[PDB]
Amino acid sequence: WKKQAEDIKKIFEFKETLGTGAFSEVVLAEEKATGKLFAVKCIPKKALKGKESSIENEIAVLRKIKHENIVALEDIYESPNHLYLVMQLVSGGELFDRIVEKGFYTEKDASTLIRQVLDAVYYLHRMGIVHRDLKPENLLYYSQDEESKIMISDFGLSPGYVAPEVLAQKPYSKAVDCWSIGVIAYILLCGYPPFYDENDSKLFEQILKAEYEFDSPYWDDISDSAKDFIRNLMEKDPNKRYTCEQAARHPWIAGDTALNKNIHESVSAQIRKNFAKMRKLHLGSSLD
Ligand SMILES: NC(=O)c1cnc(N2CCC[C@H](N)C2)nc1Nc1cccc(C(F)(F)F)c1
Repeated sequence: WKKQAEDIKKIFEFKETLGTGAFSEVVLAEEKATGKLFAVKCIPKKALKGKESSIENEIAVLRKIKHENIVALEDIYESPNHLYLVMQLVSGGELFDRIVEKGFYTEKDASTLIRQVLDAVYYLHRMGIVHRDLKPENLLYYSQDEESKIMISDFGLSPGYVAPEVLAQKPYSKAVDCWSIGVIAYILLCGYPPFYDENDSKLFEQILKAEYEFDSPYWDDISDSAKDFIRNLMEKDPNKRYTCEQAARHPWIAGDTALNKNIHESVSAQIRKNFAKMRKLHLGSSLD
């Protein structure tokens, strides 16, 4: 390792808050010496009182990992009261915004997104890292290009997306990441979270018992292969739950069972209900 700074503000100009959690905040910051922009995760040291050593081991591994679909941890700074994770800035745009504005959106688009997420988390699991906070807001596009890759853009060093065994207060595993990927896939195909209720206590019971359905009519035009894929990831028993490597082989990801039907109308309509907000000329540039 951690670089030392008496005043982190001598190194970075903090410009814009990007997200605030219970124990950290990510801020868009400019390296004063270079003008380069980064996403700096600011962590108060008091929040890490229970197990500083495990966080130190995790960040040390994160510094060495490198993956297409994972933000790079470029540096670690330390002040008397804070830890600063200097992350690569992903400015391509948010996942749900992109889908709403698309106009044409299919299972193949959703499968392409999940395929990248599966590969990134599989790699993380191979390196001994459990992400623990996989959710749509942590997925950002690398660039504005329509074919841009998606990127896991934040880390969960510390209820709708969390696995039942976590709610049961059972010990975490890599399997909790796989459950979360299944929840992301569910939302990508219908636009609403699999578990909801006005009463928080009844919502807890529904997640704990894994009570969800592929509700009509929203799922009527979704392929059976996609539902089978989600079922194996959103499996209550972690002993029976798909691994990332298993899910990557499923025909919905690795094969051709993902449909090309335009589901944008229903999916974007549900997203708005649940989440608050190259041109080529024929025989000219088309011949590339
Ligand atoms: N790795 C990152 O670049 C990055 C990390 N964390 C975050 N969040 C915000 C979403 C929630 C998450 N737990 C922390 N958002 C990032 N970036 C981001 C977000 C919005 C807008 C822009 C900007 F390009 F317009 F500036 C960048």
